[PDB]
Amino acid sequence: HMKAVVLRSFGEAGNLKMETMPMPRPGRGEVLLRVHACGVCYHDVINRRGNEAAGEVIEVGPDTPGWKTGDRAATLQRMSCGDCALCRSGRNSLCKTDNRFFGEELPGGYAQFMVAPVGGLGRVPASLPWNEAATVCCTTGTAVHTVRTRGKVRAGETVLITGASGGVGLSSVQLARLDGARVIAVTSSEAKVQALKEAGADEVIVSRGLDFASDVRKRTQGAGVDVAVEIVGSATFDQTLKSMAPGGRVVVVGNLESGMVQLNPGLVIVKELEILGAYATTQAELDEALRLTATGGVRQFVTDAVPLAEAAKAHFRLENREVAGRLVLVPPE
Amino acid sequence: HHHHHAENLYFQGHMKAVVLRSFGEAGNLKMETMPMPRPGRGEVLLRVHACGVCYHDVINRRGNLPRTSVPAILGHEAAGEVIEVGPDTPGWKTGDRAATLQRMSCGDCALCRSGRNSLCKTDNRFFGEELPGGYAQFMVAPVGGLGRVPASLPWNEAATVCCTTGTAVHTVRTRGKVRAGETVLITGASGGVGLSSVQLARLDGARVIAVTSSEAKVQALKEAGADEVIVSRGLDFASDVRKRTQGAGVDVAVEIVGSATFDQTLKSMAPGGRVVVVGNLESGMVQLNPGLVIVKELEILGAYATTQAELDEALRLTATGGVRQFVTDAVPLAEAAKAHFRLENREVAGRLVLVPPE
Ligand SMILES: [Zn+2]
Ligand SMILES: [Zn+2]
Ligand SMILES: [Zn+2]
Ligand SMILES: [Zn+2]
Repeated sequence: HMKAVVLRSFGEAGNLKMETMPMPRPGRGEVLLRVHACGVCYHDVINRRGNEAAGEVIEVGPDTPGWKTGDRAATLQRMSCGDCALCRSGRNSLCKTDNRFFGEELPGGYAQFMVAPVGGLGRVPASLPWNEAATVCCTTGTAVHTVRTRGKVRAGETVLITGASGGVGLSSVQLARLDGARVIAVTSSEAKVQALKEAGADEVIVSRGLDFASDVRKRTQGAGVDVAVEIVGSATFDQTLKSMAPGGRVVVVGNLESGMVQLNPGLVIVKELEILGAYATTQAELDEALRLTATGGVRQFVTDAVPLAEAAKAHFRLENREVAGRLVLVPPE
Repeated sequence: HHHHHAENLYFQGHMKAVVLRSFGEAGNLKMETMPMPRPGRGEVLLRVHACGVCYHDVINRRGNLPRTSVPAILGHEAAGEVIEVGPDTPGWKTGDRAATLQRMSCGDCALCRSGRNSLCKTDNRFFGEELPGGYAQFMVAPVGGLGRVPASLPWNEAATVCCTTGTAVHTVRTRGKVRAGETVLITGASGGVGLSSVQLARLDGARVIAVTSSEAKVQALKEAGADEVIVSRGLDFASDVRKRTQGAGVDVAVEIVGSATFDQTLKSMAPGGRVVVVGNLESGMVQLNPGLVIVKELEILGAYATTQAELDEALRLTATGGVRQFVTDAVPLAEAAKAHFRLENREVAGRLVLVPPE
């Protein structure tokens, strides 16, 4: 047997039912994990309507060479098949052969136990506390795919980050600076200014999302930034494109839920801007994200740890924007 | 000082040229007798045999280009003959065949050194705006803004290459990087840029799917190298492409129309596809949906202007036949007003050319 939180009917935050469930058994090329912590990012609130954890390896399944008992591991969000045309090409976030996503087709991490294939796990260094390790893939893990893999930030470039207050934002500020770039952060609240500074931001602009283009210009000596991390949800797109320098790059990341944004094709044309989608974290990207966390080059900002039984209270605090940071669910022993 | 006996330089005096002395209606264009320009250091004097009429010229004529100033000689799509060179013109001699770009480029800033001449800010002078255009028998041109016309290419066809096949090279190759085997979606394929893009894509070993508004514009696009053609105003072709592509989508899309077809273009893209945006005919804004760009990791690339190398290549493609030129009517220079009227009222399908008198 095994204790877990289950959702059988979409709707309200209180529908997350603590059902006693059976323990899963790993198949060929799979492993059983004892969940020590599991983060709640707003994508789960989206899944709570109709539209990220870490633990110890206790039982290894057949055809699992690299892994043993007691090994530390953290899970991605999207499973990725091995050898397709896009995987061998490095475009693992677009594979359709194995589109399995944790918390959906594969049992989520709201359980004391869970199984995961080999390719969907990243080794967690021994230095990492479990709470912080469970919030890496959807913060720093997304930062690696956005800042490095897709955006390809280079030392000597200036990066704009809209909606910089958040899991992906604060990790993108750190990583972009760690790779030798200057960081201009845009936030909506004065309170989030000091955090962005402590995270390494060279400039922090407080804007509702319709007036910062000029300030980003004055701060770049009229040149404009080379890269933009567009974290949708703040109504900032028009000002972002105007903040770009000629040939600048805009890497779009965020949730599907946010409405359509204001696009002026003229700006893209005459400035030859590159708007790039950035989606899923790769196993290699997660391994790097976990290292950068152990290293100290990219921190985590855990607001509070919550018992797994209180999963309904977690989604409520996250639904009403009554939290600043990333909450974690700890299953009982 | 500097006395000479050259009869040809002495004859170089006055010239015929369409002059615009007040921005406004097409009728403000009037042939006049102007003094010939003199080429200076790094410049070249051209004997214009033809100048393409680009709708850009219409906007310019109305005063909607801020840096243009009356009196003005319009036109940026000129093809002519080098009759005189100034000092520091090592690659250019009298008798050479040249065609002007749209705008200049300094060649020294980081952007220029990177091949991004379209984005140069230090020298953004346009032909027919800050410096005189091709609506005339002669014009001066910095060597940096000239492309070479093969001897096998007539003037009329050459005077319409920059703003069609020239743009196609920049869009399809330099920016789009279309590779043989990919499926290419082209909107507004029936236009000047579209027709050149269709040919250039089919020439690069790619399957071309054209989307035209005209119902009976298919016989040309098909003959132009298009494997598939779709008739649509721009709101219902997305599903038709997914049907003609076995539900896979397209690898790259050449968005010439812009806002009118953009939302459907995106939905028509395969995972990891890239949209190369070059035009926005209706000047309308777009409601971009982030989810489709993210989940599929799509790329939206802008393409602007043409470089000296791209025009040399575009001109070469027309002389060889890889990308034909569809010149409707050749019009005397003195009838520039009539040309704009035709172009404004959409009463023409193809490219118009102004031929200066001898
Ligand atoms: Zn997550
Ligand atoms: Zn795959
Ligand atoms: Zn330059
Ligand atoms: Zn033009």
